[PDB]
Amino acid sequence: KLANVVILATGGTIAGAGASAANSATYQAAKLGVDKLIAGVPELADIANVRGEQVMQIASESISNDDLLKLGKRVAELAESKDVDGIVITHGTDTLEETAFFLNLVEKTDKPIVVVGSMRPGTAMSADGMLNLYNAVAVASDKQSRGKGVLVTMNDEIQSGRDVSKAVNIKTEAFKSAWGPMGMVVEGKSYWFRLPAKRHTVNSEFDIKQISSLPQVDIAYGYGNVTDTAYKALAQNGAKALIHAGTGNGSVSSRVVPALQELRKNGVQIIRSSHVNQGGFVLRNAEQPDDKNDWVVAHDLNPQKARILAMVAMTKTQDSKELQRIFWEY
Amino acid sequence: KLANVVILATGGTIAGAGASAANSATYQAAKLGVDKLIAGVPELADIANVRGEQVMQIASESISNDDLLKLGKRVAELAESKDVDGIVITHGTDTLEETAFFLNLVEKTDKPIVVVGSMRPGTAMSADGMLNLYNAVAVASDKQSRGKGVLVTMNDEIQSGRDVSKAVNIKTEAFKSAWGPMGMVVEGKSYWFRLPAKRHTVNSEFDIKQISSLPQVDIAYGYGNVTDTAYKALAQNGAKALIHAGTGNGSVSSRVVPALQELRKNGVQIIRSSHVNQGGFVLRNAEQPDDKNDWVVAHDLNPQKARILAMVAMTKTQDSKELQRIFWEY
Amino acid sequence: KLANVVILATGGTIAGAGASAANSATYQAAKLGVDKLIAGVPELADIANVRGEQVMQIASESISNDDLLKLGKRVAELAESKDVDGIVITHGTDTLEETAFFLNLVEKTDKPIVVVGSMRPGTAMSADGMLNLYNAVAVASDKQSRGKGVLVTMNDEIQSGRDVSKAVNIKTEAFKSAWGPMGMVVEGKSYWFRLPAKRHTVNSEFDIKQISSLPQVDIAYGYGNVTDTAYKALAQNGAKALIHAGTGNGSVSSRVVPALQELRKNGVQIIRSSHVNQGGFVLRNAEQPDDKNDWVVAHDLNPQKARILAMVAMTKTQDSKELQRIFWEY
Amino acid sequence: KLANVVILATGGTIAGAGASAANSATYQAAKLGVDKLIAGVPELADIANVRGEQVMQIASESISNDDLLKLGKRVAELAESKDVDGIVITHGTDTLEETAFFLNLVEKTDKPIVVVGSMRPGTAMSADGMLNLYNAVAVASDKQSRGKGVLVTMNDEIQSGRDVSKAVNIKTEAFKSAWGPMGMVVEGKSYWFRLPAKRHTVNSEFDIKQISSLPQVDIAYGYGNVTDTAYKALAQNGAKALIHAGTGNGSVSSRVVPALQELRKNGVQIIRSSHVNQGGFVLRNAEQPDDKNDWVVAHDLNPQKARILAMVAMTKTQDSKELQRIFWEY
Repeated sequence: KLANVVILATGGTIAGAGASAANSATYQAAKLGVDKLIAGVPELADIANVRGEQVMQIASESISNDDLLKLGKRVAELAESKDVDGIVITHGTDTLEETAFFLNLVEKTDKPIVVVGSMRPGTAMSADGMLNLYNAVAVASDKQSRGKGVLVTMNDEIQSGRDVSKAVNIKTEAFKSAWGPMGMVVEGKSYWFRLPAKRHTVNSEFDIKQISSLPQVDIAYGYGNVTDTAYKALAQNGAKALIHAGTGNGSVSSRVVPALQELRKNGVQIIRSSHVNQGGFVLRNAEQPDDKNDWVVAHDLNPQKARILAMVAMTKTQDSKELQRIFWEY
Repeated sequence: KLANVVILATGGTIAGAGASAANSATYQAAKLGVDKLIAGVPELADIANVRGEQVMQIASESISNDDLLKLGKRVAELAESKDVDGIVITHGTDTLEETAFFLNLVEKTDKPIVVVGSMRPGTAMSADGMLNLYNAVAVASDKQSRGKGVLVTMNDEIQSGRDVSKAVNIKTEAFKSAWGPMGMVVEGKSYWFRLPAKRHTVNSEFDIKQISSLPQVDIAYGYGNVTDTAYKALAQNGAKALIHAGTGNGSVSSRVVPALQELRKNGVQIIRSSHVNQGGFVLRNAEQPDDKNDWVVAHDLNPQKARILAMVAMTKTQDSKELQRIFWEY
Repeated sequence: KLANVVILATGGTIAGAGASAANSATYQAAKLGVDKLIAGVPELADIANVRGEQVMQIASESISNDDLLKLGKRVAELAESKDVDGIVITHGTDTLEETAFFLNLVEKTDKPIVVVGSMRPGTAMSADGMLNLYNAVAVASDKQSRGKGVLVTMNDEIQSGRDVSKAVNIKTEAFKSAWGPMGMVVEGKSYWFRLPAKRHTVNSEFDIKQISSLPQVDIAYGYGNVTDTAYKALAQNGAKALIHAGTGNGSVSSRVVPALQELRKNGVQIIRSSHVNQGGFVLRNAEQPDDKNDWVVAHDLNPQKARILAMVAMTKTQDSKELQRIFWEY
Repeated sequence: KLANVVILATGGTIAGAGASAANSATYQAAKLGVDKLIAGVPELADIANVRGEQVMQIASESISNDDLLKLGKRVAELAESKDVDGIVITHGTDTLEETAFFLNLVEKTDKPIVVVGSMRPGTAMSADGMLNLYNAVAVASDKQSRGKGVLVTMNDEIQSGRDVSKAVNIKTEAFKSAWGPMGMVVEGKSYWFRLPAKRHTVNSEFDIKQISSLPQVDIAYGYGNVTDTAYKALAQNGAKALIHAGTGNGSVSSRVVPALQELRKNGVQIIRSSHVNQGGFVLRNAEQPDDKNDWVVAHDLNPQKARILAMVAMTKTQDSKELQRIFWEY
């Protein structure tokens, strides 16, 4: 008996088209409906009972918080159904890593949730999307996937939705984690080498069923001669937390520290992330006196991931010590 | 006869101190004077005739354009001296990559220029600074380094100052290039495997000797639910170019495109970079219609590198086609 | 109330000495006794109650099966002692990955076992051994290390002894896993990101206490124009299994297949590994008909790791199906 | 207008076929003839005037020295023709890296030579071979390729034939170099970032036009408890040089040193390579006294590359000092 998998389509390159077969990089995203994606991979019927829903049809660089809530809530309804064994979400690659981490935090289900895209449109020579979709459905239909948290199945890899990131442009090996792939998927079969250590899905303190709005969180970049301008402007326009994408170990310019102190006193959470994204993490109290300033370090999380965690966390708490525990457990 | 090498100290972890030998990650930067650094490595006298100058004493996260120009002008004066064969700059790691690329663009000399730092302070157990500085002096004294552009000598590697970046936090292998190390330095000897392809130093059309001050350039991040606020605020407070650190292939939110069109119409250069920094590059006319909008793509350059090239380039031209040529040649 | 950690010294570069501080790569291994190593890191007193035993004093490229067994039996005795909370083994880097996998398979304990070396001798500028040994003792004394299997703590990383390998020559970042580091160790503290998925230590079917001597297993290389000569010679001088370090996916030359069929018919196990060691795995029945020939694939395990597992597996079974199961579970 | 490109087919996965579309890893190699290969990519006619020759039809794991010589001599004949601008060789991936280095050493032409394969057969879902072949023909027709030495064009990359290696099994990003890709190929266009440093093609002292036979060279592996058996057997069966694939920095067991000394006195060249293939190199006189023993180190070259260079080099010299020079220049 085959697993019941639902594919939730959101758009992306995987649903895209280029003018010619040699257009692997210049294309229009989000053109094909979910039923055309499914019919494009007839071998899906060999591995699962598949049906599709069009949740939205967007280029993922323009995704909104409202899109995330709509998708999170539809994933929760499907996961609660006895007729659903696994869920695949087809997604643009640009913000795939943000959606995957979001769902990893707010979906309290051990049913497999797989997020997948492609780096080339389905019209291109050697398009990667067909096999990525096949692999996603294979992983969503595998008992081995239960309880593993949200997964991403590109480039024959099983990556954790927590810490996989789009790290390489153009190439099909775009998605990498500092902590490695957890497995590989080859000819429909899953091979596992690592397990998640961080809190996710069924062991998460967050639940999409209790979230009807997300706090506004924005991101400012650190660099030589940076000023406090972007930090102040983002807060003046409603940011409840600022993710600092610092140089090095979340380092803050002497030009910017005084603004961040004023902003924290005014209730803006200050979360130190970095643009040093291949490995390591940001250490509390090392580059800045986080205890004295009541700031938070983002640990290993890149700025756009730290934004996702901060927004979900701030649905429940504004206690900077609780936010720091969250950044250490998820 | 030994080469004459001048060490220009600017501060950094390499000049830093922690409370104990176990403090490899929690330290105070820019505590030690250049004569103490040099005395810390008595083996330097075996490979070169070294002297030191204290140009500044900063944590590199707080570097300014004024600091870049002071260093750049001092490097120029020493490069013009018949008494100088090579130059080493000791620098904090957080913005080392920005200074190294700046010097690569504006120093019209074939004399070796090496930028070096340490990931651990010199007080730490297994501190990396001593052998990194030894290696920097060895490479700056090597005839094989002439004409290779600015080099970075950490982790026993010879990296190009153009495209090396701080990519891994905490670990001594922090500095990586998408295009690989060009060589290694072991037991004072240099071993080469690749040469630079891009324009630098003697073949650059730019010269520090004509630059009195640099154009203001700022960087805004792209992520889910990003708005145009940072972009507009940075331009309102003097930015002559904005580096867009986009998702994926320099992608721009539909919420942000109209602001960037209006800023370009009002004379602000719009340069599409990305936070996808491990490999690939941003392709002109793929994610956005750069020709229609008169925008520029940053090619493979990460945001902070793209800011440095934009500043130097804009001392010569306001023509977006010329800027694009420069982003494809340097 | 500090953990009791025993350091078992076996030699290596970490116990080595070079002629001068600039000799990071040219040195004599296995010169310093364990008490000098310990006394070289006085900070060890802050984190554990440490004592040293000299098990052997070798360059690890010359390790024998007799040496492995001697170390494995002494590790078992110490693990069984109420007075020992954790075990550190100082080792040459060349075969560290072999010893670490061996102990992971045969030590039926959840007490931390850490194997550590250095890429530079302790006489070198910026020697890595001091912080590597401090980190090893910190990890061996950490409650988070219990039940995680054998760990390798170099370059500030917590690597699984199963699949970490010496992958980079010269540099301190020598040890890598295809499946990523599991964690990091910074300023004595362990930060975890992944858990092991494969069988080890307390959940292993193997136990050093029943092993009197290991079976002879040898390795032969695959390359253009390779012949059957090495395979036949190693079997003629005692090999009970042959690890084939094939090109690609364990591929075998048409000039070698007949010899390996004859060797299997005569009772020699044939295990297909590869020299493609940065990622992926060898797939059963893909490049060769393993079912028809009664051969075994080594999965993701490199040749020298596959040898270790074959030796341990063959103390229990001669059944090629059971050997394949073992290659898929460990 | 268009370049004249000749495709020399040798077999491999790129010419392979599997049972179904989801057979990406289980296929039969070397099934499709060159004229079907070319007809499978109708877009080639947009970028070049292409014609095909079937040079051989083999699984590359079974390649012989006679095969290399036949291919090398055909390439020379086509290079010398005014009607050929560029050459593409379709090849199995298992020994692609060996053929690419061989042609880099012996083809004294500045005309582009590109070697290309695929990791999935052309019958498979999301097969990589079509775009790989398009890119190879694009690179072979590009003026930027002239004088760059032999290139390998997989995974959107331009890799040097010298030091690209099959490093990852299964995945399309299989081919990696320690020293980085030199460029990328995207939508038919070549983007360069590095140049070669080592001797090749027109600056090679070697020429296929003067080579009618290749000395027999074989490879033995180093590991724990290794003996001299494989070394002695390989030399007894005609090896004129032995590539030692050592642990670490080409290290040799104390149980193998005396055999290698006796073999060197008997005229067998001893070349120390390693199975440490992700970075670094084997340093002369470090792990063994190469001057005293008259041995050679393979520098950064992996064992199968070192075999190719030794075979070519020993067409000209058996002076160990000249061979070492060649291992330091090529």
